[PDB]
Amino acid sequence: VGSLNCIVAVSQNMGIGKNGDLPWPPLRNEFRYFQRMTTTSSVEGKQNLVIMGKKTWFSIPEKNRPLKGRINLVLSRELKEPPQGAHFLSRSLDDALKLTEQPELANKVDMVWIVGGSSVYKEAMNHPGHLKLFVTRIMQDFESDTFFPEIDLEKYKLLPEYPGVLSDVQEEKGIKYKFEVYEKND
Ligand SMILES: NC(=O)c1ccc[n+]([C@@H]2O[C@H](COP(=O)([O-])OP(=O)(O)OC[C@H]3O[C@@H](n4cnc5c(N)ncnc54)[C@H](OP(=O)(O)O)[C@@H]3O)[C@@H](O)[C@H]2O)c1
Ligand SMILES: N[C@H]1N[C@@H](N)[C@@H]2C[C@@H](CN3CC[C@H]4CCCCC43)CC[C@@H]2N1
Repeated sequence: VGSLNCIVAVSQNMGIGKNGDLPWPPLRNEFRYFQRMTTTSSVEGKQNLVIMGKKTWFSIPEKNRPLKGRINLVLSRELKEPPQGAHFLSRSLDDALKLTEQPELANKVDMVWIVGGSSVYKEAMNHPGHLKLFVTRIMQDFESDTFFPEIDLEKYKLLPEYPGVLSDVQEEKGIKYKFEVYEKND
């Protein structure tokens, strides 16, 4: 498997969700970026793996599940099989990664993107080795009930730039946001 990456949209107050949905009104271009990042594979004939916790899967509108063109893995210690529309179920993040290594997912998957939620991020983030964080900074405060964990800037470096990622402040529905890329190697 290729690169291990995390992707998240965060408010100023570090919020990522409120009552099973996003704290802000839907930003279509933000969603378009998330689609593009997570779906594009750096290698022909391969596909990306999207790993998400159970609540994340159920918060995605049904019309949008499973995330098309990607292998959809749901994490849960309570499900007996993958939910309707999902491809794989794992009981922990290491089994999800161990499975990428089964000759089955082997060489079909180039990259694996953690798309949420809190617990999954927190864990990927402390995971050892090379990891990139694609962070959309939502430049305002939004009442949230779920939060993104602290980024340790002694380990994660903000990159000056990245191919395919706009460096300019974006604006939509009068909300300003910016895209950032962080990298770690420990
Ligand atoms: N703004 C954004 O970028 C963004 C990104 C994603 C989600 N969201 C929002 O954030 C919220 C969902 O967040 P969340 O943190 O509550 O949910 P989550 O992490 O998606 O779901 C937590 C459930 O997932 C399973 N799980 C999670 N981590 C696991 C692990 N390491 N091993 C095994 N199972 C694990 C457990 O399922 P069992 O209990 O079944 O064991 C746990 O109850 C929703 O509001 C969603 O709308 C926002
Ligand atoms: N940058 C970025 N990081 C992500 N991981 C994102 C997860 C996406 C998952 N979706 C699509 C529609 C959703 C409704 C409610 C909750 C979650 C939902 C939403 C946009 C994301 N953007």
